[PDB]
Amino acid sequence: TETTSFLITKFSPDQQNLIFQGDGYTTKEKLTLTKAVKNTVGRALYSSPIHIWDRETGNVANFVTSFTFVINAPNSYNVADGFTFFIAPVDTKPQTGGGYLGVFNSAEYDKTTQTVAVEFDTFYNAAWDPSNRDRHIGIDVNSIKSVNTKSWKLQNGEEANVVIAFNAATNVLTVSLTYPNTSYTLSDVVSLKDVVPEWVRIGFSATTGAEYAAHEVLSWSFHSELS
Amino acid sequence: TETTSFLITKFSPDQQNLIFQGDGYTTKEKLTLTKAVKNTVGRALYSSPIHIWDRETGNVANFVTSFTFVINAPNSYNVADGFTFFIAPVDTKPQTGGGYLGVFNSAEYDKTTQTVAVEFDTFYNAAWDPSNRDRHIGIDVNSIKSVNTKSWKLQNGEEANVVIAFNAATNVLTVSLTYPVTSYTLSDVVSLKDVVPEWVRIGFSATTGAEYAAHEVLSWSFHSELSGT
Ligand SMILES: OC[C@H]1O[C@H](Oc2c[nH]c3ccc(Br)c(Cl)c23)[C@@H](O)[C@@H](O)[C@@H]1O
Ligand SMILES: OC[C@H]1O[C@H](Oc2c[nH]c3ccc(Br)c(Cl)c23)[C@@H](O)[C@@H](O)[C@@H]1O
Ligand SMILES: [Ca+2]
Ligand SMILES: [Ca+2]
Ligand SMILES: [Mn+2]
Ligand SMILES: [Mn+2]
Repeated sequence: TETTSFLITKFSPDQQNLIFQGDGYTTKEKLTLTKAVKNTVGRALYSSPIHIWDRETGNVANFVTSFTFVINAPNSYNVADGFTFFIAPVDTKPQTGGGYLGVFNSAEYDKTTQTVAVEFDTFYNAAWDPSNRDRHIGIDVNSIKSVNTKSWKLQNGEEANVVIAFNAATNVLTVSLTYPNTSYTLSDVVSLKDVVPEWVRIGFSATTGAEYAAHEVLSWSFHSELS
Repeated sequence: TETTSFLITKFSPDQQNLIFQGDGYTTKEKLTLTKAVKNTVGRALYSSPIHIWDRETGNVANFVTSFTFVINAPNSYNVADGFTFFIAPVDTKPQTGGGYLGVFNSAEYDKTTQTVAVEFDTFYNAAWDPSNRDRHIGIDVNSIKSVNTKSWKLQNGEEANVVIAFNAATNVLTVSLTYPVTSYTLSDVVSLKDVVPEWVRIGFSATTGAEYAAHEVLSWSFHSELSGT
């Protein structure tokens, strides 16, 4: 058995178990991935590599992460681009900004990205986003074009409680988002061992483009178990 | 409802609803995929594209195929490489030979291959095959390294009756082989709609490598039903 777990109830100014990229930084109880400014990207990774699957045994990890995030849009109707929770190679680095959310580079499947992300997408990108043009939760596998999405009403400035669980027996990745004032779930079968390397880093990403909003994380826990 | 169905109880020398690739051809009322010769490949596809899933609806077809095959190994202990029933893009062509069975090119997941195969694998390839080194039935998804396998004792020269069924309610692919030891069954979830295009061709592949055997099919039926709701 190999397990990794952590809990951050409130971020500190020197959150040394996080790796920051782009504009990500911790400040005043919060993890800020971006401020409400154009054309930016912020990411933060958990410091330790996580052992998500093993090939000798072929086993995959069960894991769960929960976190509370806030999107603060100065202009409530012009919100972009969103935020994600992601699983990527250990040396992951920010990818394209804007509608690509800092985690992918194309709406086509790219095996070299080796990334699974759960996106909370505030801006309709016509080339790939769901044609109903709603903001949406999505599950992304090596592409910005989600393999499954669920429409989602953003509550500007409200705390969103997210739980993301992966069941290694069924390859099922479940997402839930809850506001204090409304609940959304979304699941899909994800063959993690075919997507991400055996070791990964996990983290958050958020971006802005021509439209913008602040993206913040208030707390984060994670637990994986690999038999 | 969109359905594709066909039955061939015995192959004819001019089987025009099959597309042949490599060494495949029909003779003496059988489909021959390879003769007992080294380093070859032979495939046969049903002619018509088959509508296996639909994006607008998200629906996946239920389907069942059943066929009888024979492996005739001149050398009973040195058998290779095996045979498959496969689902692939409409323009599918033979892929790597030998232990790759003419359907895959790697033991790592390859999205672009877009192929599901059910393998009847007679030769232990150390780089990916089950480490007990048994001959084995396998379910292969974009890789020659099966997502799931079941040890299978080959009966040389004997007719093997195969049924492959896909339950679209559960995305469960089930394989059964029966020799009329005597029966083997293997199941796994296959997310077809993530792997193959909406339109597919189905067919058989067989290969030999440094070791060899004849791989033959004696009959084939298929039926898929894709719901429109
Ligand atoms: O922030 C939302 C969007 O901003 C940009 O797209 C544009 C939306 N309106 C525009 C107007 C002009 C120009 Br130039 C651009 Cl790139 C855009 C791009 O960065 C997109 O990737 C992003 O989704
Ligand atoms: O037909 C069975 C096998 O034949 C070849 O592997 C070998 C089996 N015995 C050998 C002996 C020598 C050499 Br060189 C090779 Cl490549 C082989 C290769 O073509 C394998 O891919 C295949 O599974
Ligand atoms: Ca978007
Ligand atoms: Ca083999
Ligand atoms: Mn999206
Ligand atoms: Mn095999």
